[PDB]
Amino acid sequence: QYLLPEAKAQDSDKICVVIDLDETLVHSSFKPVNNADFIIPVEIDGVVHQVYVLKRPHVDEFLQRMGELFECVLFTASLAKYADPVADLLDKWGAFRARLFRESCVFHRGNYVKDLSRLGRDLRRVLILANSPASYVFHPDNAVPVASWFDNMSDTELHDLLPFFEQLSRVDDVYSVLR
Ligand SMILES: [Mg+2]
Repeated sequence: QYLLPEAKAQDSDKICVVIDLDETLVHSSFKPVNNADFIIPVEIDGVVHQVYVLKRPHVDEFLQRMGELFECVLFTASLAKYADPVADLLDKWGAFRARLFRESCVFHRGNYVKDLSRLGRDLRRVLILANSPASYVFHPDNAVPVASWFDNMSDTELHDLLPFFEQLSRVDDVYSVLR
């Protein structure tokens, strides 16, 4: 059985975008951060440690617009206990139609790979937004690369990518643009 259910009626017409979390939409740390966007208590082996979460600039406008344009899916190599709470707080618009975590990845040569063929979507209408090439080794032609983000508060990358996504939201085959 495939990773995603059948697309709901308002989604099946649209391109699927699988979206990366860490260093794509946010940067998270165990090391304390003073003006954090949010903080998640996470249990590692019976001990609760605080995860300090920074929101990449323009992420609200990015997720709002992407949820209109696409069937958005969160696909992260991190674990649900960290990533769910993060998504709950990040996703104000119901942009993420589904969530996928580390167990859904494939560990290949030391790296967690998002394997798009397991999705249940026609690959001509699947895109992946990620910050490290290794997460899409199997599907480089489906990828929209993004720089790894940590704390650069004048980064504009998510905002600057939107017109490109406007374009892709409308094509029939994504390989026609990502040749
Ligand atoms: Mg990442």
